[PDB]
Amino acid sequence: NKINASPQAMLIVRLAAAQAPLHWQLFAPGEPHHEASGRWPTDDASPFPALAEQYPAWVLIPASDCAFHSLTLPAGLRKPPLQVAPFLLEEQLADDVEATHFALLHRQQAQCEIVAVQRQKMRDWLARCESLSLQPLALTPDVLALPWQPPAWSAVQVDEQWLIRHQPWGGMAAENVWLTELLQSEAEEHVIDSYSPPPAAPGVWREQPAQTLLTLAARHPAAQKLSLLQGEFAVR
Amino acid sequence: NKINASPQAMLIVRLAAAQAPLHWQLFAPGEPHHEASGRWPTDDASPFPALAEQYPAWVLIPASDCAFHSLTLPAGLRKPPLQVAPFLLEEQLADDVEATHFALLHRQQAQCEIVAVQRQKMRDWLARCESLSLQPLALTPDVLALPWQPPAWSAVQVDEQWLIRHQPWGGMAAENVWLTELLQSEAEEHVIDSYSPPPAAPGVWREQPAQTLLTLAARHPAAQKLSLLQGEFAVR
Repeated sequence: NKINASPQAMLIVRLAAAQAPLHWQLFAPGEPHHEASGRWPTDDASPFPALAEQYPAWVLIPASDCAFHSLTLPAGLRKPPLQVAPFLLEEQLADDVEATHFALLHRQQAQCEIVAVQRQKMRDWLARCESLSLQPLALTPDVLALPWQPPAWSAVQVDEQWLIRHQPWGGMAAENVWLTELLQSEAEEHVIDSYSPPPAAPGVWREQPAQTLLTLAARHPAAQKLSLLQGEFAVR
Repeated sequence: NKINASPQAMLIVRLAAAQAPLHWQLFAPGEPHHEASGRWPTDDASPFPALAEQYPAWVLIPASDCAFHSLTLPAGLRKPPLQVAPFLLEEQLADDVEATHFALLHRQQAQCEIVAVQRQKMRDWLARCESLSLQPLALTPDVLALPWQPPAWSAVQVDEQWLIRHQPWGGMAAENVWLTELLQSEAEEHVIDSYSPPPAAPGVWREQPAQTLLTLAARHPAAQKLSLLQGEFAVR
């Protein structure tokens, strides 16, 4: 009965610091530049500016700039999750509540999973998109584009930094040297499917045939549903 | 293991003739105007123009303006489905191939399901969206927003016209008087789940608790994946 609609062609882009060139890759099965990839800016005569005018963009941002939280909606309280979040999560925010953007990832009755990020970061990422003529269809924490095949976790490297997907609605970002501390600051050891060569770290690392983050994202379009484009950032 | 991401808030709009006011409804669970609806233009002091600036839009267009076709990609031919479509389907088009827009809905190896529509209609619908500040996230034939719960078909009325979803990748649009002919121009009789009061027509019509088209669409966000925003219409 599944419709199994044919996947949407798109330009997948990962943004991080404004100072660094972004990563991009085209997902357009059957089309001439399918799987083309690159960086921007660059001195190469890149097709990126043309692709930005021809395809919608799925934008990934760094999980290191996000915070993932669970919360319980108080019994009898009829306020929506994103109004409850700033009040309940205030003690877990580095920034003032007014300086923080919240997005809802999942809800099961009273239990909500959210992502918090600085409003200024949202503004700067979206300004960069506009300056590049990128039309974002979703804005997703990068770690949430990784496969979720529990009970194993997933991992990949992007610019030496490890992205580790350890739960359905969150993940971690770590420098190679933190893994021992992070993976053993955690309660127990785990099994990790690694899409980059495994590091010497705690846990059972299973080396998968290597794939880049943007390739993993292209194979996981459902992850587009996990998006920070909510509330004041719902639409340009 | 399912992520079951929380559904995206959006403005659902159905466009038809430029001369007719569109239908709109807000899908924004927990927010103040959730399920608000109306027409545009109107002399009511409608929230529509503000909603268009605050939420992305899912735009539905009439199935009566679309044609749904199956095709088989020739063996050994490496051309993409949307390049093969105009050549194979030429004899089934009312308009010249050059005047026709094609979109891919589904592919299973050599078998493809497409939708064909006049390029001018696409231009006019998208121009109307731009004039109204609607930012379309998808553009879907209305009949494809109906439930697909086989082996039964689905049906609902919109402005007296019946929309009947009879296959996973297509549907029909009919005036009340054509149903006898259409439902008995068909091979056999069928079971039809009707979200409007059933008409006196062939088949077994099962009256469901009544729902409007836009309400049915709001409950079926997966249908956003069935979209005419491909090729030259992939992005504004």
